[PDB]
Amino acid sequence: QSLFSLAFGVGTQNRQEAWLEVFYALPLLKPSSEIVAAVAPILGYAAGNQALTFTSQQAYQLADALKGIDAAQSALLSRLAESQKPLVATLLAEDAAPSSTAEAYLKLHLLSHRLVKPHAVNLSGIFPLLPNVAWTNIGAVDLAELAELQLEARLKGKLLEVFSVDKFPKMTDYVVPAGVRIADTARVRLGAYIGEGTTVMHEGFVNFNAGTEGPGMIEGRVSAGVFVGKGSDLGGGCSTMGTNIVISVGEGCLIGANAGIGIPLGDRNIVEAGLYITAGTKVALLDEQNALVKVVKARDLAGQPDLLFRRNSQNGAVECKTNKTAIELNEALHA
Amino acid sequence: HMSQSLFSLAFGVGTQNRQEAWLEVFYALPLLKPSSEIVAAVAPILGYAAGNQALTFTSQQAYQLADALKGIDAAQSALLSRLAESQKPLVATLLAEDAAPSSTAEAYLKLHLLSHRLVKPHAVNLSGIFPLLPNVAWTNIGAVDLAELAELQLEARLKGKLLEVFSVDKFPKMTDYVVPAGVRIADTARVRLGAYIGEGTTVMHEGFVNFNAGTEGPGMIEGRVSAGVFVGKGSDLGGGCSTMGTIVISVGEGCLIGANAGIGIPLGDRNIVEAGLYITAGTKVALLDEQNALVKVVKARDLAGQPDLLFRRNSQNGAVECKTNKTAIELNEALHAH
Amino acid sequence: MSQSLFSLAFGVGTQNRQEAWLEVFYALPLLKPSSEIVAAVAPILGYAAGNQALTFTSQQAYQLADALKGIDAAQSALLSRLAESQKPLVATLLAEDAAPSSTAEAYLKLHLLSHRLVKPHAVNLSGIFPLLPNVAWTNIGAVDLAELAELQLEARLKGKLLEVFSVDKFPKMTDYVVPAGVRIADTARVRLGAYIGEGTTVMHEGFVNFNAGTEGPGMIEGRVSAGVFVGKGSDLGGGCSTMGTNIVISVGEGCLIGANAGIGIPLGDRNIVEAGLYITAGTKVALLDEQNALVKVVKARDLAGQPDLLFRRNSQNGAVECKTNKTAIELNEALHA
Ligand SMILES: CC(C)(COP(=O)(O)OP(=O)(O)OC[C@H]1O[C@@H](n2cnc3c(N)ncnc32)[C@H](O)[C@@H]1OP(=O)(O)O)[C@@H](O)C(=O)NCCC(=O)NCCS
Ligand SMILES: CC(C)(COP(=O)(O)OP(=O)(O)OC[C@H]1O[C@@H](n2cnc3c(N)ncnc32)[C@H](O)[C@@H]1OP(=O)(O)O)[C@@H](O)C(=O)NCCC(=O)NCCS
Ligand SMILES: CC(C)(COP(=O)(O)OP(=O)(O)OC[C@H]1O[C@@H](n2cnc3c(N)ncnc32)[C@H](O)[C@@H]1OP(=O)(O)O)[C@@H](O)C(=O)NCCC(=O)NCCS
Repeated sequence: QSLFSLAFGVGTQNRQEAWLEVFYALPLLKPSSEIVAAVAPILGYAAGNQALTFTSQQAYQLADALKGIDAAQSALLSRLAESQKPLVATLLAEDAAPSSTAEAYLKLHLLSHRLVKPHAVNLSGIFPLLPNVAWTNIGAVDLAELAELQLEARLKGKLLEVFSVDKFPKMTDYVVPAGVRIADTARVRLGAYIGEGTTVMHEGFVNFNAGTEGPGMIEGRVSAGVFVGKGSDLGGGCSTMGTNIVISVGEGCLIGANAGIGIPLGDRNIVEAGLYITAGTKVALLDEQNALVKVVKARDLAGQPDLLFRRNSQNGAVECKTNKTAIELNEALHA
Repeated sequence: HMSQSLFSLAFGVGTQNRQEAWLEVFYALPLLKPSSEIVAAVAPILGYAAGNQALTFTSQQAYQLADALKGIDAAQSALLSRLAESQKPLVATLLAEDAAPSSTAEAYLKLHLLSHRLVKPHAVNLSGIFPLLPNVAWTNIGAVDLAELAELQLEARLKGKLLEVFSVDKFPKMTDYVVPAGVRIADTARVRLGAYIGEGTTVMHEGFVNFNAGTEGPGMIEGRVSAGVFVGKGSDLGGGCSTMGTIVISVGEGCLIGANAGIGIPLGDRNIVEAGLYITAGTKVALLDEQNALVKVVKARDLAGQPDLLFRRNSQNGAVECKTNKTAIELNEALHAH
Repeated sequence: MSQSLFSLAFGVGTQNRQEAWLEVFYALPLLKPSSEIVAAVAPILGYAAGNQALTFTSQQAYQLADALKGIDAAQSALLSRLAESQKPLVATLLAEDAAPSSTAEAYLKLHLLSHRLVKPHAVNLSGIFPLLPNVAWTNIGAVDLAELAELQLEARLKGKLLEVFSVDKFPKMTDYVVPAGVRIADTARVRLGAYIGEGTTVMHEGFVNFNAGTEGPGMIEGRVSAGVFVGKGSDLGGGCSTMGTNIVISVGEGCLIGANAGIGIPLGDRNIVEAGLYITAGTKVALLDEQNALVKVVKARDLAGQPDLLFRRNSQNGAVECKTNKTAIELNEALHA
């Protein structure tokens, strides 16, 4: 049939031939049947979701087969043929729970290349498929081999720098999508979706299966599964709750420095610097005269546009200011 | 008028992309107010007529310049000798005046001046700098143009290596150009070129200092110093505190901004902000005399620049308070005197 | 009378142009090394007594590897590798856990912490700061600050970069050790001397100072200051703060410190601190019984160390409250015991 995706990767394996990591230069969403046909026989692809290793020699064949069908992929395989490191071609018939490390990595590539958006792809059971790895200046290094390599570097007056020890590498070591800034790339995980015109500042962080439509200024934390709409700004040190109700931020929102949200934010919401709006926070909802409409749980204001959340600096009450009348607010609360 | 006495000059080695756009320039020994002797020796070889200039120059010219400066400035001469061997492209940037920058090379020089501490935040004209500072991939092999990156990432992978991309931004990190004396910076990813880190300052891991910002020194920085924010002598910014971006926010001498707190106003000398409190410009504050009685309720904004304030949030009634050691008459004078 | 040592380790390190030690790396540090090891090794090193950082030669390295052949295979193998080294070697033999007296020793004690051979507060780190020189931590390793500018220039001349990722007295831990069963998202944020317990994951916003850390397991996404130890199964939410240092702050077992919150007191077991709340020691808290009636207004300091407390700020009246599943009578007894 029509495949969901395919990509030709170069990766790394440990001493026991386990896959630590795979890099895909040119992943494809819904590749053309012409490409799949030409490639399927050579790789030994029958059906379903497969991570198929292949050889330098098979690389040259595949390069030739795709000459004249897709120039881009052919030139990639031609480079892949000179590779010292092992090769995998992962071909996915369906968008399903991943079954291999190679597939898990491809699906995170699809997100970070912006082929698919957060929540558009199945990442169920990915965690056991992503091995904990030492991310170093020489690449991924298995934790069982690391101490030895660290010693040998020191003997030569050198340093094996270990900049991360984790199941997810940092995105920019695999892709930097167009029209994006990321001040400290240590803080954006492979699998993050950084929309065009987004700038993630130093205090900003974006988990996998999360990100920004773009444009936007991210200076706080976007947790797994959180997606931030168009033109929204997250101030320095702000928090977006993780972990059911998914957290999102709408369009044109402003989340203040050091503040936080545990509810989904509707469009053009503002949260005061320093304010943490928890799902069960009891909020004094105010109409456009700043008169109490009623006290509600923050959870119940989820998705409503044009709210300003603030903590009253004289009586300590968390207040939600609107430009709507009481009868309007009550209507919104019940539909 | 004829050729002047310059604002700055520096000999730099930088990096260009395939279309010869400058990504980046490194100046080892930048000069504030260089002597007329240095300029007179160098100008004819560089072809510097007047004003503010980013003049590319050759290896041969580098030797010529080293010779001309021999016996005028030993340091500069020696640098030019080294520069003459370089593989990378050279630029001499001579600025007659401190004006809005007109080139990437000039932009980079002005950020160096700040980070070498030759000038302080706000003393230098940085207007319109963003469009001169191209977005670049800062990698372990240096600056790399974004259109050239994906290719280079592939080639490293094919050799079993990694092209590490530690930052994608218009500003590189300062310490890849300068580490000024008497300074600690725990995670250097968090101090931009253009930051001024004063002697005896320590920037901890959670600390951050933008361009055109920083510390007099000494001090402990563990929160975020936004662009244009200067922190006096002996002031401490607690872990994860915030200073608001952008009128001008500053911090006086001897302040303590609590962990996870924040300021949207200039804090006068010896102010204290309680851990967890965000003092917003429009925050309504209970100003209290000694004896802790209410003087009026003011906007935090009207307390800007006042010394010896303690800011706190009453833990029993939620009121943001400013405690003072002053009478109602004293406070009246401090807030309203002409 | 020569003793039975607190610690010993063979290190390879880096010196500046004035032969001052910037840094030492210990591959396999020993806690309470056997008398058999100390006896084979001491005459070659010239160890006499006490706490000693003893430099040694490549030839001495071979001798030591030969002496420990058939006593401790691992140490012998290490010494054989050290014999090939281009960098200078030191053997640090510590008779006692005492205030450190050398850069070599200060580094060993932090190694002991990070290998998890000892726990935070179990080791004497008194006066350590003067022993740990401020160093530029680069991609080529430790560099003296007086030599750095020159090396920065030379890299630029070759179109390369001398990356300078930290300028500090403490390097990052993972450049020395990655202990088993641990995840650290951004390793710039865990210092040598951190104790990161098995099953701990330190996310990107997490930070752990020296002489601090986690029993394990747990999720650390906030700041663990020096001298702060966090019990089994406790979660520190994103950007939470743990006050620095005379009450020593600690977090008990099974606690939840919310995102952007903070503690200036020790937290007893199974405590919860609402997201965004900072609880300082002088913070006045409304202590509520299992029926949510006011029992008493107390300073948070006096609730420190009690189990099963939920700290929250009342979103309607601004009062910092502490909720419990105990009666007024049980609570008053705890405040008076
Ligand atoms: C919440 C926020 C948006 C409100 O500011 P605002 O409404 O735009 O501007 P103002 O301060 O003029 O608001 C008007 C009134 O609210 C009052 N006010 C503001 N915050 C208050 C509070 N927490 N409690 C009581 N009154 C408050 C002001 O004093 C003023 O009173 P007035 O009507 O008697 O003049 C702002 O204070 C804030 O927190 N912004 C966050 C920005 C940020 O953190 N990051 C962006 C990138 S740095
Ligand atoms: C704001 C701060 C300075 C107040 O503490 P302080 O003035 O040093 O000393 P205390 O805590 O003893 O204050 C004295 C009184 O005020 C009370 N108090 C303190 N904070 C209060 C609050 N927020 N609401 C009501 N009462 C409070 C104390 O209970 C005590 O009451 P008492 O007069 O009945 O005995 C402090 O709590 C703080 O937040 N410091 C920030 C440090 C930090 O975050 N980082 C530094 C880097 S390690
Ligand atoms: C404080 C906290 C623990 C309370 O949550 P909870 O008790 O488990 O769940 P609930 O929301 O049902 O709380 C129960 C009651 O408290 C109320 N409540 C919660 N916070 C309140 C507040 N600050 N002021 C007043 N009421 C509050 C709820 O409305 C609810 O009221 P009800 O009994 O009238 O229906 C939670 O809000 C919190 O801060 N969690 C921190 C988690 C975090 O930041 N990170 C975890 C790692 S991702």
